[PDB]
Amino acid sequence: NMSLENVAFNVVNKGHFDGQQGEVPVSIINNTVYTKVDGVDVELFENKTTLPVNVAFELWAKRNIKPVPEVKILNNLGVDIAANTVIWDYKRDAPAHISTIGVCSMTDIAKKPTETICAPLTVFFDGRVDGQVDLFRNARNGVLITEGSVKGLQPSVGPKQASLNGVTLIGEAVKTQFNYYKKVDGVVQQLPETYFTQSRNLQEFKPRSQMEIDFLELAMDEFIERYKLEGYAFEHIVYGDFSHSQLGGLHLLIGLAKRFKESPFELEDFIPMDSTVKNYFITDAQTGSSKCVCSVIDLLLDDFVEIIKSQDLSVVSKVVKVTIDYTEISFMLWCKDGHVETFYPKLQ
Amino acid sequence: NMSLENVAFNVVNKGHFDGQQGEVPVSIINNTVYTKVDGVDVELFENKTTLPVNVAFELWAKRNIKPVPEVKILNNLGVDIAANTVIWDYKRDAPAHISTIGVCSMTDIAKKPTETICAPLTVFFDGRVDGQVDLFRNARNGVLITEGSVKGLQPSVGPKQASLNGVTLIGEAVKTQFNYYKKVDGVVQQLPETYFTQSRNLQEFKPRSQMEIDFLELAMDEFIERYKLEGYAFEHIVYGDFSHSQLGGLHLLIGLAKRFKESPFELEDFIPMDSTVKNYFITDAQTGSSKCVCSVIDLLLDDFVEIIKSQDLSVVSKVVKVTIDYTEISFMLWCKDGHVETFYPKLQ
Amino acid sequence: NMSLENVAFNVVNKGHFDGQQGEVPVSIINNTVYTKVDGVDVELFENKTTLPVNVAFELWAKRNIKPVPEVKILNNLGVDIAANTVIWDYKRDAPAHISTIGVCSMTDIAKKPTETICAPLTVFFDGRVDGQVDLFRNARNGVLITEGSVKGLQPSVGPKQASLNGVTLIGEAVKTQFNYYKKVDGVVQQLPETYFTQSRNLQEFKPRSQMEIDFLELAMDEFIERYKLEGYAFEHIVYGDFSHSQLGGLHLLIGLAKRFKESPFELEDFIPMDSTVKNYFITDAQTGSSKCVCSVIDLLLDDFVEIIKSQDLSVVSKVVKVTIDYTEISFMLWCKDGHVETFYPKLQ
Amino acid sequence: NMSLENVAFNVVNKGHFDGQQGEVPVSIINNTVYTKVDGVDVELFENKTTLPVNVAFELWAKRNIKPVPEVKILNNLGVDIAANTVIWDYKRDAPAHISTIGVCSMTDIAKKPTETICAPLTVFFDGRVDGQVDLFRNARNGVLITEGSVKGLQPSVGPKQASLNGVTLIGEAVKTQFNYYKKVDGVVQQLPETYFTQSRNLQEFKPRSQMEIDFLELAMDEFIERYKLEGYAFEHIVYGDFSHSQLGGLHLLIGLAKRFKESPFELEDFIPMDSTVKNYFITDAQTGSSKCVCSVIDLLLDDFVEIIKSQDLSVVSKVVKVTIDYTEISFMLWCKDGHVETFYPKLQ
Amino acid sequence: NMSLENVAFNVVNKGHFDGQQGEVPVSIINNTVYTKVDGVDVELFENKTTLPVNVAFELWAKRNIKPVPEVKILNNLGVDIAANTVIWDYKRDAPAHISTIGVCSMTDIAKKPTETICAPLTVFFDGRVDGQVDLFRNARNGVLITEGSVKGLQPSVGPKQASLNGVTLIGEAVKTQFNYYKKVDGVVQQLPETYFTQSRNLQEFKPRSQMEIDFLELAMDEFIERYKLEGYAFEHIVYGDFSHSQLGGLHLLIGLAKRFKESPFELEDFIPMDSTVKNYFITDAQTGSSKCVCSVIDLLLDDFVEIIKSQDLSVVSKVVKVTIDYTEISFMLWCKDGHVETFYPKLQ
Ligand SMILES: O=c1ccn([C@@H]2O[C@H](COP(=O)(O)O)[C@@H](O)[C@H]2O)c(=O)[nH]1
Ligand SMILES: O=c1ccn([C@@H]2O[C@H](COP(=O)(O)O)[C@@H](O)[C@H]2O)c(=O)[nH]1
Ligand SMILES: O=c1ccn([C@@H]2O[C@H](COP(=O)(O)O)[C@@H](O)[C@H]2O)c(=O)[nH]1
Ligand SMILES: O=c1ccn([C@@H]2O[C@H](COP(=O)(O)O)[C@@H](O)[C@H]2O)c(=O)[nH]1
Ligand SMILES: O=c1ccn([C@@H]2O[C@H](COP(=O)(O)O)[C@@H](O)[C@H]2O)c(=O)[nH]1
Repeated sequence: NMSLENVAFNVVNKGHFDGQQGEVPVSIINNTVYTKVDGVDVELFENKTTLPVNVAFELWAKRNIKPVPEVKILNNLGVDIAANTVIWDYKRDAPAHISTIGVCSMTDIAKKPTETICAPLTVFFDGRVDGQVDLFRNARNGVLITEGSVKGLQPSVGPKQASLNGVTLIGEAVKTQFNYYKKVDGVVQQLPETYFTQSRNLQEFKPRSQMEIDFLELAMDEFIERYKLEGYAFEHIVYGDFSHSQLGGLHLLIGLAKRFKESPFELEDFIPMDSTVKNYFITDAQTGSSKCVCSVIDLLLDDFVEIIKSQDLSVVSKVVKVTIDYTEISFMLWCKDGHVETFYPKLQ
Repeated sequence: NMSLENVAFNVVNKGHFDGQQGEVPVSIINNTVYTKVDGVDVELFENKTTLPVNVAFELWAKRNIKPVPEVKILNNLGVDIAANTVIWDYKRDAPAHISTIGVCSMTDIAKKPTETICAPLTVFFDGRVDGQVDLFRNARNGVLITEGSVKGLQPSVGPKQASLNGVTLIGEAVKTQFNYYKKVDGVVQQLPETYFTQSRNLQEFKPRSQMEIDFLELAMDEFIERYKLEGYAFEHIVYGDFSHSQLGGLHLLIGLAKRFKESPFELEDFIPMDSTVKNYFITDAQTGSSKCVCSVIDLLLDDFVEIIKSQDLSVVSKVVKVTIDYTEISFMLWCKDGHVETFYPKLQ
Repeated sequence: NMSLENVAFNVVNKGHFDGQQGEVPVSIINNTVYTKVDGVDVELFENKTTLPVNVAFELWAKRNIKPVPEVKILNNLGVDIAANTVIWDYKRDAPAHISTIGVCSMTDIAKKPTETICAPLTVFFDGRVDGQVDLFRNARNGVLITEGSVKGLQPSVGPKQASLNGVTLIGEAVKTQFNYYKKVDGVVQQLPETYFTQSRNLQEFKPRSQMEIDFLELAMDEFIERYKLEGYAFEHIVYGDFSHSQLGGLHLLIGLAKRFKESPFELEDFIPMDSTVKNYFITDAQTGSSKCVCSVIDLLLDDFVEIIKSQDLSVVSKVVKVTIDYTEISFMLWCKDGHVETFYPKLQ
Repeated sequence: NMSLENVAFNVVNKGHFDGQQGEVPVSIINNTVYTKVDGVDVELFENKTTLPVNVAFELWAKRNIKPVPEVKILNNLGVDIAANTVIWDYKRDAPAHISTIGVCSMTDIAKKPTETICAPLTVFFDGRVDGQVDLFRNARNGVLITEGSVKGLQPSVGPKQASLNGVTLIGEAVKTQFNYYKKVDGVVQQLPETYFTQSRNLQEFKPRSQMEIDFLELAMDEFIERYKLEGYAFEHIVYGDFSHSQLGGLHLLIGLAKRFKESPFELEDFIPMDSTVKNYFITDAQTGSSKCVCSVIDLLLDDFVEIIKSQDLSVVSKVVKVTIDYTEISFMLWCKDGHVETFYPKLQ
Repeated sequence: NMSLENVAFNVVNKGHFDGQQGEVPVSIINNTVYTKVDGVDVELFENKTTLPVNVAFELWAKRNIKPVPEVKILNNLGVDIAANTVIWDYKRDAPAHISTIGVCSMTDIAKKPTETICAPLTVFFDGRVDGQVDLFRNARNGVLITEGSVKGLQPSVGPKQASLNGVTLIGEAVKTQFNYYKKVDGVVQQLPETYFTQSRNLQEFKPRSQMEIDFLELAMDEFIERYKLEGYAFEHIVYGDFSHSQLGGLHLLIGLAKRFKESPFELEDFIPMDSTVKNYFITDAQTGSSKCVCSVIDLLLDDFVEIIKSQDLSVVSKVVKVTIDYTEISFMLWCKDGHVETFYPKLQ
């Protein structure tokens, strides 16, 4: 007895779809789902997706409510579709994937990932669910996460954090650290050695190393002195330069965090999705310095220092590829006379 | 178990709601309901009501598919709601009544007409359905139709025609002639003597008496002579006067029918609902004669002749009351020197 | 360079997309596309699909404007997608296929049908377009039409009619008769022997054999006598029985055509798509006889006579399979004492 | 001269409907009302209700702007409709009641509450308005609030707080403490002895007793020691248990307030309306502990202590009914060996 | 190659329209623009204007991204339209002006401001753009801003602050202080001597003089003593009176700022646009004091003191006109016995 009214019954009574029997009366108006409570309509769901309102509602109700990989990781690994779950993209307020497998009769392309239609697609498999490791072994294309070893398969250790109901966190009551595995055209594929972004935000930014603690606490000249960063242009890249009409540098989230605590600024997120590199149209409220495309990455400051200090500074300009969140991020490196002028990640 | 997808299943497989088990995939977009058939969306219902699309869809699917009284009759008798059915108003493409009894969870005010909330409402009961005659005997306010006698109740003979799936017809394979009964505050009413409108349309107008055959076949002066109608202004009232910029008369549907077969004209139906008197903004294509409010009634011509020949003609102008379709219709009667000048029904 | 404004320019100047350079100003509102002509907005396209309005507009403008197979034929042959064209489904006012190849950036899954993603799909190829016969020879799954012989392939002769801009016709100035070929998993199929429906309509029904001329001209008993059809229940199946509240029979379009020219009736097309068998909720205006699901097929009368005269009549009821428009249509055959009682196609 | 343009004139000039004469030009687009100011459109109202945009606008403009009972109190007392005012529900951004009396021609069921249609409805009456106490005495069903005694009527003292323009507050410049009276089927009905919720929110939470001050200030073990709460499971019920994947307890708002000041968490309000018990899908950001249905009530901590300490702890599990905000709230009581395991309110 | 897809390419790649070549696929659904990124739709723009979605998107993408005059200044100077730019109104989330010149083919009334259609309109010209000073000299009606002197033209020094991407700021890395010039019917027009509002907001309010520092820091009686404000009713006008049900005074933003830091309140901005005087429906959360129309102006406190101390206090009531932001603001002045009772700006 699968139906719109049953999905709404579960939302009202269990907070999400829980397979319980029951029905409530529902009204659909434009892109919103309502239910009647004691004679009046109460909004249950406002559709912000490009799917029909009643379909989006069901996929949202059926969203995965355990820690799952952040969407940027799944995108970077080429995931097209999930096996028997919905990965909800809270940055876009929409399903991470257009089609489903065994979830919803309007969006399903199959009931099980073993069906031939799924073979060309990179299917996401969750080893925490019974049977899905074995489905991955039979799939032609897929990405698998597990909490432990899988016999014979060589793992890649994933990021420490995961997404739980749209909250990115490092789990203490739950496990958010997964092993990752990937298959392409029937062959298990070695995942590259990689850095991971830290998935923090401006307001609640917390340092995760003594170097980041020092960066937030010390003055610019003292931090650069203590960590021996002369000639690496941190004044520009990390602290940002607000003296000209065009804003200089400011490409590390921690540097935005330091500035924000002292002086507010505006960030227009003109491509609002989850991605390893984020691009903002930034306007500094105190000075009027601004920049249309300011690429910002949230690396651990120790990792960025490691990355920049390993570069050859003898070329005027080159593109440097660094593996981050399993993808190749291009950095622009500008040097003059053996010193860095700038070093910044580019719009993906 | 009631459900949007089950309603759609019945529409696709049975043509309407038939209580069958099953489900089909449904999409709701732009006030329209779609179902997926072999990978593509097929429109099942476009909402033209002021109700939510999924609610209107369910009421439409649950519409009564037997011959039922035309909505104008039910309105004239003061019907507020129907017992355990939906009277679909095909002139408005919407339910004839705002609420339901035992039909739909979003619109129901009760499951049975015996509930207290129904006592003050005038409930429509259908004697063809088992138990409904006795429900009428117990109800405080109600209208009852039957096909035959009811013990201890005097009937009022209704019109010959009824509505079947939006087609108004005099039934030959099905009975469309009902007895009518009405109760107000527990008291059986004596319904008034009444004429009935004939519910015909322009393009397929069919005469229903020898006088109407003669009207369509004969020239104007031949007809007026044969039925001795000199001095009743039929030339104006029934045939129409297209000689001046304002169109004179033309208040009987048969007169429009006669003109239409020879010469086309435009009728703007600016209040599009079912009613005993209809008002049109008429523009005559041949002459350019037009009129903003032309009230038009489809009485059998013999009945209209009886009415106008039964009036006193000694006063310049007065209001004449005629019970038609059980309601009192006001006509304006204008006379000069003992003859009719015009006689027309008024917008109710 | 593809563009909304360039699509509109072609529609305004060429009647459809013709690859011409230019732009016009465009407004998008209420699922409708407008263009500005001398200071006022003129509607160019109203979206009736479940796609975004600007995407539906582009696919409509790029529709195939040569004679093409009717959508029911393509559906019956399992076609999923078209090579480098859009088959517009005029019954649904929408694209016949969800995805495209080399047509439109929002809906394309590939630029050429040789890409790997197309291998499992049944691709429609048009031998009138240069190169497409050879694309079919290399494709894994496909349907091919041609106007003449293809070296080394046995053809299946298709119907006489095809669809040109939504008009189904037997071409006189253009060829509408195609050879058909089909491949499944790289293997050329032998297409089955099949009847074809005639794709006619009620108001303009034209007989296509002497038997059909006789059916329309002669009275019922004269016709049944002349073609010796006693005992095949044509009175019920083809002519229809309007004597009871439920309408009996009336399963052949020619029988509806004959009734319609004498007496009007209403057909509610409750699944409005192109299909070999059509299902209507029918209400006869003269009698009030009606039926919720009346399955109707337009076979040449001679073909229907051959089919029913080729059945064993010794069992009360059974399912009869008839290949029509390349698909297996199930008919219900009911018999009594060695004669037909009824014989009707089922909702597919 | 009541009209859309006059309602907008009052909104623009007086901040709400004030019965002033005048008109401004208005544009309606989708669900939004605009007015022209110096050549450009300015948004006056965005419709979030299920009513037509222009109707919702008028009811909003006509909202009651004096302190009124919170909607949860009116709901708990069975109020269906208000006499000659609109109680705006700021939690739902919509009218608290679907119909009106003497407010708006699209929603009125009557002009005065004495009309027979209002007799079955529980009408809300405001003794601050001239004549409404006497209307309550004549009403068959109703709820009355006053600021002082009504002769012969036995009062119930209401909550200290009321809602003023969506701000819940205990009035100092205005009176927010009302006497309550209720009638059912013509008979005055004794309102039950009741606790009241405190209607506070997480961010601005202020303690209202020394015990609440101590709870916010002291550590868990010290507070439980000082107020002798051993064996009543406050560690679970009030402080919450974040050590397992499922979040334990956390059912009092003050406990959420204490946690929030130290560590943020996410509350999905999946039924967003005013109610005595609120239910949240909660995710703790620090630990990853979460729970789909966490029922939360804002009682004065002294009241909850009084409630739980009066319970019999000798049964493994029972349902305990407590009157709160005039309604029966069900609590689940789990005990083991004479101590509380948990005690929590259930989803209404 | 100007098109919807090209506008979207620029937004995605450059943060705004930058005249770059390229295209991305775009979906329009209701009032929102999406683009496809790696198989899924990402929202680029939600239309809150009364223009068609695709037009509003292009004007937004083409918005001026240098410091520009606040919209209230342009409105006060009678500006109808801008020369070859779009002034985006971030308070209304819409273009400041309905038509354009050389921006967008759907909204342009001309390509250049020299065209005859522009002569009756007050065109905004930006002396920072090559050629626009000379266009102003040739225009019949216009407003010009420059950073420096224009030969022979007598300047008006504008406000210190300007709007950069919706951020109002006094520029340090950029110039926000302009000279202003205006022409009416071909004649340069002397701009009046004027005060300027300070364009601050409640949360981030920063004092801009020692008097404002003292007002925020000192107690009411001490501030009034130090600055000799006895008899000017500052207790009412600036500090506000919260003792009665109607809120008294509170007409200077700095006084709202002082109250807000101590006790929160609600401001309903019922005409949400940029204007020299703002009007709020205010509800004080601590007391319940409220007022439907509370007019609030953000003058430097020193300027307001200068204004009020120059008034003649010998009349019971008069209207006082003060030039502010180049417009005449009407103040109500009430006096009794040579002292101010109140002095407040009126709804523009
Ligand atoms: O993808 C990009 C392109 C540019 N920039 C910023 O914009 C500046 C100027 O870019 P360009 O004009 O040299 O391309 C760069 O130095 C850098 O700060 C980014 O952050 N990301
Ligand atoms: O309800 C109305 C009012 C007017 N008329 C037509 O309009 C003419 C002029 O009406 P009046 O302008 O004299 O009211 C009438 O003679 C009659 O033909 C109607 O048909 N119905
Ligand atoms: O798919 C169907 C089912 C039924 N019928 C019509 O409805 C009658 C009654 O069907 P049933 O109620 O016996 O299934 C049949 O004899 C036939 O005329 C159809 O045309 N198509
Ligand atoms: O209406 C409900 C149901 C459950 N719970 C919480 O969920 C836990 C587990 O519920 P159940 O799985 O025992 O029903 C309860 O102990 C309680 O913390 C609520 O807060 N409210
Ligand atoms: O445009 C207006 C009108 C009134 N008021 C406030 O409302 C009070 C009462 O206004 P009235 O009822 O005297 O018009 C005024 O003293 C003033 O505080 C304003 O702020 N702005």
